[PDB]
Amino acid sequence: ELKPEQVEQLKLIMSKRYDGSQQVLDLKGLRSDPDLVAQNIDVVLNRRSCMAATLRIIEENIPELLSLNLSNNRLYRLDDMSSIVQKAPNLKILNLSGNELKSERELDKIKGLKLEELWLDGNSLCDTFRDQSTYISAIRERFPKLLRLDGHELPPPIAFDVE
Amino acid sequence: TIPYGRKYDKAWLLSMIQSKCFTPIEFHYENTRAALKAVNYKILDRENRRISIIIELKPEQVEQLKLIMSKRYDGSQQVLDLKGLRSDPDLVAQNIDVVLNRRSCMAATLRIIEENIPELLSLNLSNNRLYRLDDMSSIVQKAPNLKILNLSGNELKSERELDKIKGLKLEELWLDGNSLCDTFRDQSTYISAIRERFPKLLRLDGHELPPPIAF
Repeated sequence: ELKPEQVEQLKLIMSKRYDGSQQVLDLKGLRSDPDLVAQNIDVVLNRRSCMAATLRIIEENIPELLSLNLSNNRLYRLDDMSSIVQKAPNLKILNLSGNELKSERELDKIKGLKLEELWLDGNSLCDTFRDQSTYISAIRERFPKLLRLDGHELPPPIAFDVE
Repeated sequence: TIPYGRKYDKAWLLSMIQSKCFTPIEFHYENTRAALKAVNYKILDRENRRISIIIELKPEQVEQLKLIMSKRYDGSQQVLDLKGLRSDPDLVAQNIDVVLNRRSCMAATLRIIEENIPELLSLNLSNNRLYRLDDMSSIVQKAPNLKILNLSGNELKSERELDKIKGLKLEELWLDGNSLCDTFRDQSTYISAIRERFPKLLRLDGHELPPPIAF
């Protein structure tokens, strides 16, 4: 566990990485963060307790959060951040690229998020599909309201039962 | 402690103590030793000796927990009763200690609910010595359709503990029996405090609540 002093430091570093205007929290490669490294604080987000401390700080400080970038954090399983639907209710953009997610099922653990944009490129789960087509389906399955995927805009959801 | 307890088959010992006195406290046998202290010197061996009373989960187990939870589920009303889970007969019998006030266990349970009872409407977690509601903040994610939550008889000291689960669109709630209750002076303040976290609430501790009077 991070001592109170360290949590305050993390709080500070996250605060520096938060863009009130865009309402984006950039937690990319958090481990190798300069300030964190400088003060010898090792935040390993793919470790329960750390994702927890991080999430608590998001819950208690930027509840209105809309965009969260967790790219490049060796995240291999999303269940450790499942309570996020609870903490960042308003979240609508999530960047999970460059992590170590081997399957798209990992996404069932955060299924409650009403994501409009998501990134998964850089995850081995990617070379698990054979065509951008199946891939998009598999993913829209968890987030139907998804508007953009991996940077590319997506065709408005074709509902079969129209009239 | 129960001197010369080993000299006695837990089954008979356990049933006899109860018979005059019921659930384990992480027991173990040391050498010859193994409404309660009221049992001291009350039981008798057939040898005319009186029994003195000096006062992770491996898969197959989860399968068992999942199973007991299964028995506790009433698909008719969609209600999972996990009241006093720790002392569940079967779990006890099978030697499985499920302490819900412990993250890891609250997790395993919440996982089983997520994977097997997505439509769950009512969940009873009373008498589980819970004092930390943050171990189930993911409840909102795992039990999307929860509308009834019974937390009575636990050890929640403050209403703020509820903040960890504000997202649940509860319609009915039970806090009755928590020290947080003797923290309020009047029922009127308590009600309003609770509604802060659950504006759609309709029933609290069994009673119906007046509709909200918006201004």
